Amino acid sequence: HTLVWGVWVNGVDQGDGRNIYIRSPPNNNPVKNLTSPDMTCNVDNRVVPKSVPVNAGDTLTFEWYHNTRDDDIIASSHHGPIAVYIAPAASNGQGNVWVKLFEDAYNVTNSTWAVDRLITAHGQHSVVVPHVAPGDYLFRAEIIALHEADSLYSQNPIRGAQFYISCAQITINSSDDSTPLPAGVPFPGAYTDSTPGIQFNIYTTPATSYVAPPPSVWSGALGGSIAQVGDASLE
Ligand SMILES: OC[C@H]1O[C@@H](O[C@H]2[C@H](O)[C@@H](O)[C@H](O[C@H]3[C@H](O)[C@@H](O)[C@H](O[C@H]4[C@H](O)[C@@H](O)[C@H](O)O[C@@H]4CO)O[C@@H]3CO)O[C@@H]2CO)[C@H](O)[C@@H](O)[C@@H]1O
Ligand SMILES: [Cl-]
Ligand SMILES: [Cl-]
Ligand SMILES: [Cl-]
Ligand SMILES: [Cl-]
Ligand SMILES: [Cl-]
Ligand SMILES: [Cl-]
Ligand SMILES: [Cl-]
Ligand SMILES: [Cl-]
Ligand SMILES: [Cl-]
Ligand SMILES: [Cl-]
Ligand SMILES: [Cl-]
Ligand SMILES: [Cl-]
Ligand SMILES: [Cl-]
Ligand SMILES: [Cl-]
Ligand SMILES: [Cl-]
Ligand SMILES: [Cl-]
Ligand SMILES: [Cl-]
Ligand SMILES: [Cl-]
Ligand SMILES: [Cl-]
Ligand SMILES: [Cu+2]
Repeated sequence: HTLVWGVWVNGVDQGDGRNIYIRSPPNNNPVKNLTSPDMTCNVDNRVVPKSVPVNAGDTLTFEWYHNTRDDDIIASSHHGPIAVYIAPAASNGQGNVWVKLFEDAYNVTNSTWAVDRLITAHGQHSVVVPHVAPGDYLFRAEIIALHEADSLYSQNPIRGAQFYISCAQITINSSDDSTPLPAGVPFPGAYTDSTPGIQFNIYTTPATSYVAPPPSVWSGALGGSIAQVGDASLE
């Protein structure tokens, strides 16, 4: 159970984005139905009044929270991966449009899930804004909690992989467009009952065997991190 509070740009807090530049749902409950229209941008996908200005190469940091800013972020039971996707805003997230910029799942080197490191990072994870065409974009940040994922939701609706999905409205101003954004995958549709990484038993299957759901990270992606970029409590 987690939500995005807002974003940072080059380590500068853009301030509370909820219902402003984030297409905030009404609560922190997960999406679980893989075929739901709610897979695109969660249950209340509409244009919000603001879009955060960025340039290609900027560090764009998403900041999550559970109940209040810079709290426990997400229950520690909610082990799983984190991804970030981009689509042109004109699509409203419809069609074959989502391109993956970032994936982190289970890190063998430090024996931790992305969500574990998200909590340590005070809810902050970043991407480098890619060299796509200037314009308006949706950045879809997705946490998959796998603590009940041994079942398919389609078999047992009380269980299933949990998707915490947040779409931020970002405007890319300066960009050399050296990596034009290609077509991507649809949400809903990219994840199905048979997709690797959706049905996974964290209790009995080693995390060193976990493969996050495709698609793979785009060749044009510039990278990211899970790391605290700013101190919320210095406000
Ligand atoms: O054993 C089951 C499973 O539970 C996981 O814990 C989940 C709970 O199942 C879930 O019910 C709980 O939901 C909370 C949510 O986290 C809170 O953010 C929300 O708070 C409300 C509050 O109740 C209202 O009074 C107020 O106005 O709004 C806030 C929202 O800011 O309350 C909901 C409803 O209870 O979330 C838990 C995860 O955080 C365990 O983690 C897991 O290990 C277990 O397997
Ligand atoms: Cl839960
Ligand atoms: Cl700057
Ligand atoms: Cl809801
Ligand atoms: Cl709900
Ligand atoms: Cl916890
Ligand atoms: Cl197409
Ligand atoms: Cl390990
Ligand atoms: Cl950190
Ligand atoms: Cl242009
Ligand atoms: Cl099942
Ligand atoms: Cl482009
Ligand atoms: Cl382009
Ligand atoms: Cl293409
Ligand atoms: Cl696979
Ligand atoms: Cl990948
Ligand atoms: Cl690619
Ligand atoms: Cl790609
Ligand atoms: Cl490329
Ligand atoms: Cl910091
Ligand atoms: Cu939860």
